[PDB]
Amino acid sequence: MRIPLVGKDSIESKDIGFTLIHEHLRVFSEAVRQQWPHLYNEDEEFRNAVNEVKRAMQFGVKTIVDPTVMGLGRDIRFMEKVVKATGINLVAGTGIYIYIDLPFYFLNRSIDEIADLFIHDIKEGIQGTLNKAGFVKIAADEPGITKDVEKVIRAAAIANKETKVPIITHSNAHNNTGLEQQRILTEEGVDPGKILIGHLGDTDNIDYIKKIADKGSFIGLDRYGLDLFLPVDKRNETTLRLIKDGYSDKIMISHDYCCTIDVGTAKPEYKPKLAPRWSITLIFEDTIPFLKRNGVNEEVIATIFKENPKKFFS
Amino acid sequence: MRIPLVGKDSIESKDIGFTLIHEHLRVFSEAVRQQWPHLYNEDEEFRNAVNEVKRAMQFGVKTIVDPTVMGLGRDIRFMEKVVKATGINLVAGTGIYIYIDLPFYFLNRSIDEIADLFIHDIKEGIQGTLNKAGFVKIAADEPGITKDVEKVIRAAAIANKETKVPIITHSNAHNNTGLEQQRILTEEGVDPGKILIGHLGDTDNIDYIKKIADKGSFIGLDRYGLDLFLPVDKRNETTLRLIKDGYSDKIMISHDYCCTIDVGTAKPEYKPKLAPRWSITLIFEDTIPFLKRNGVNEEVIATIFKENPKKFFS
Ligand SMILES: [Co+2]
Ligand SMILES: [Co+2]
Ligand SMILES: [Fe+2]
Ligand SMILES: [Fe+2]
Repeated sequence: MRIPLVGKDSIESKDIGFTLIHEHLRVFSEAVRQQWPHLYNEDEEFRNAVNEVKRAMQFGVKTIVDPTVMGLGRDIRFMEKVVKATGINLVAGTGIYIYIDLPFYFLNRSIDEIADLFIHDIKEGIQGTLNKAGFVKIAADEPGITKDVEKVIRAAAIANKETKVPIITHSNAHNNTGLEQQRILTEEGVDPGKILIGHLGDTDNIDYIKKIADKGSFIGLDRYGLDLFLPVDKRNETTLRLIKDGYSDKIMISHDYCCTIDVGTAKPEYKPKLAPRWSITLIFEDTIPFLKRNGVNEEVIATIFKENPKKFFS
Repeated sequence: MRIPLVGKDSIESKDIGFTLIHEHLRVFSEAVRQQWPHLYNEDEEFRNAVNEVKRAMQFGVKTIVDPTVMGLGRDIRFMEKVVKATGINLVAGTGIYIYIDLPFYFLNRSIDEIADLFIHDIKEGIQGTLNKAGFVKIAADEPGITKDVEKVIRAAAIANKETKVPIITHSNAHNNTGLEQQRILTEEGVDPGKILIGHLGDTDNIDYIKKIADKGSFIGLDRYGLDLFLPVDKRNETTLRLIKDGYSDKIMISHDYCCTIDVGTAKPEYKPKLAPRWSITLIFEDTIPFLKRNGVNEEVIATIFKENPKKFFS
């Protein structure tokens, strides 16, 4: 009816339920896996993804939004297996994930051409399947808004205006990229309430986070567990403050957890260093209980994990 | 017994025959093709490659060296089908093709880890097959010698010293990257005579070219047909001058032709002006006939397309 699901019939937003807005079933570099497949283990990746999703469902997680796209190794078929194995509601997306330049393929390609790719995934289907994308993902990091990163941003705007699917972003909390993303998108006619500025939970700077929420976009406190960016307790302080300041209407919380990720930084011997208890359920284990014993009632929790996702997708 | 061939028993370097040292059966962005396969057509690509290679064999070509690696869309299985259909001697390689940064996978990974990937393709095989790489390909362009670009160059060095295979590079003829690639490789202990500094035919600055050759490396006048880099006539004038000054034993000539390329710059609309008569048989139609009628004997032609490739793979 509204929100497309992987390996399932579309559902109305009122059916989305308790959602984790930013989680990855699996992440890898398309090029390396294609060129050195001996580096990967399809079987193990599947076990880890199925196990995480099951544990999350045991906590009452009803729907999981996965922002894995070009550049992160999106694969609907793999996502489709995980769905059959768990019965989870999985929202797949489209888009391009880059930090500096686009693949050489886009050399001399218009912004419209890029947009046509997103729209294709949205209206036609993903990677040859009839599984449709329910949102579009774009990114920017340390390098800032480069010429190509902007191409992609604009392309997203075009897709959104044509399909009305929301936009989720990856940004660097310390260099105003998120703010710039929101600025460019809203200028292109994109409803701020259809944007989720991501990874804002990576900083203490409350003024900056409110600045973006005030503009009318959702704020992503979406890396709980990734201590290397910001410890759990400090994220909790921030999240609590935002809540006490009445910003639940714009808050979205998730882990950005990678059930499997090929990045050299995700090596086991580093897990303890700056990502000890990083998982897809840390939120039920630590964050929510912390907020509850700190005044935050159940209705605020529902707003964040149910209402917000619902508005975002309607 | 010396040079590995795709879908064939390795051959002595002495049996290499007339060789095109730099041609591409197919080129594409892994990430793009993987996320939007609807943009590509197997059949077309296969026919184009088969047709080109056949015409090339009708002109006396025995061996084609295809430097399509990671980033360029390497695919030995596609390469095998072509060999089975043409019977051509095809040399596949390993390496990485970047201008700026490495895929995220390499974040926090040593140069040694990268080298192990090349050594894997050379010793073990490519993409789960027993076809082995005969060389390593590296690149550098406008951005110059970035940190990740340099990490690849040093990785290639390690591979060479371990496996003995030669190194083909891609460079920018105007930014000095070619000479940089040479300095680093030699400093790492790589034999200059086992390096091919490519795309030097894009410039008519003979001084810079002679310098690279004086330092013992092969010079690649390998883009005949690509007028957008440098018209055929100016390339021919350079080639001829170099030969007159006695650089035949360092000169290697090719088209760098892509039987099919996904890049928007290679659109059939921009072909009449960026590369009018650009194919894998252009040198037989223009370059070679030009050199001959200009005082270049069969001996020198044989040195460039037969002796130099032989030496390079020894
Ligand atoms: Co992100
Ligand atoms: Co090249
Ligand atoms: Fe993410
Ligand atoms: Fe090339």
